[PDB]
Amino acid sequence: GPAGVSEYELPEDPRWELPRDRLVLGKPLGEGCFGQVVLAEAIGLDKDKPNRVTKVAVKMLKSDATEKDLSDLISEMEMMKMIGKHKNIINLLGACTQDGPLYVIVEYASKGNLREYLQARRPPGLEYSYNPSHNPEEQLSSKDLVSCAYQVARGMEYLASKKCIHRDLAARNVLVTEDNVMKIADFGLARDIHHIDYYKKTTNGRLPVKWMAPEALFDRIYTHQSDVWSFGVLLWEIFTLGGSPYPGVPVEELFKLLKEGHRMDKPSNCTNELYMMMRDCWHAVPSQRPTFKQLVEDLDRIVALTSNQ
Ligand SMILES: *CCC(=O)Nc1ccc2c(-c3cccc4ncc(-c5cnn(CCN6CCOCC6)c5)nc34)cn(C)c2c1
Repeated sequence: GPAGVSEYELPEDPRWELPRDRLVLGKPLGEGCFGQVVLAEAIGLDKDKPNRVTKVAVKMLKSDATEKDLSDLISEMEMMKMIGKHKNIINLLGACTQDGPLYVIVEYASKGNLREYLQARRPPGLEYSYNPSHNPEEQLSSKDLVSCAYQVARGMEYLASKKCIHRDLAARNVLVTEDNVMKIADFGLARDIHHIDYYKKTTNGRLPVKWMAPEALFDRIYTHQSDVWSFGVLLWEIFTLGGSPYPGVPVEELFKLLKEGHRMDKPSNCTNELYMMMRDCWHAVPSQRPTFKQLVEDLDRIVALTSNQ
């Protein structure tokens, strides 16, 4: 019977389609752009091991979704296919387009987003703000922190090689897996064709204008060079263990300040070398910023020289 049949033509790709009875839905992972994200166990996700279970994240479409929401979730999924797999991005694993509501299945990152992961690992004392976690975890070593940055840079280098511009690279858009692998999220989202509201917070209270390069702020120009600017902000987030950028600065003053040369001060626990890397990412002139290729090479060297003691 036609009950529950989509009015739309959802694209069935036999390489990726999973019968939804292979998903055992589990705990909520929060509200995404298009609907709930839910942890699930997938049976037989790898057709070579039909009797094994893999934990996955299931992106669903909310019941009151618009046609644009549906189109946007399909577009993200097809973009992930074209971009292909990398260790440091959230990868596509499958989809359910038949016999029920649309699900897009991606890799599960059990430790959640990087900002709250780092906040929960703040040690006491003078160099960081307080630890807000009631389940605090062991502090990371200096090498772990640089390694976090290296992994994100490696993921962005891959995405840039595939001509993918992220446009909102921030610690809240990096997720951390059970094995502490950093994975960039939301890289496949299509760009809004409408102008954005600079003063509208995200559902988690963030103001994305604080990650925008000046040419994105002023003229809405987004390039790989503006993603490098954002990476500089993400570096500052890492070495403040989840800090909020531009403390005390009202957002409507930000472009004026950046234009006059204002940049964030160095975090208390941050080498001169990594601060110089942040500042280079924040070159006013887009052509003068490093590339992700260069950032990867430099972070590789710095990781190797940085103590894990
Ligand atoms: C429109 C913008 C938007 O909503 N983006 C968005 C992107 C990704 C999202 C996830 C998500 C996706 C893929 C994998 C994944 N794995 C895990 C989690 C996750 C969420 N919360 N946790 C638990 C974190 N705690 C931390 C403390 O200790 C216990 C674990 C894991 N999320 C994803 C989910 N949402 C809502 C996304 C939105």
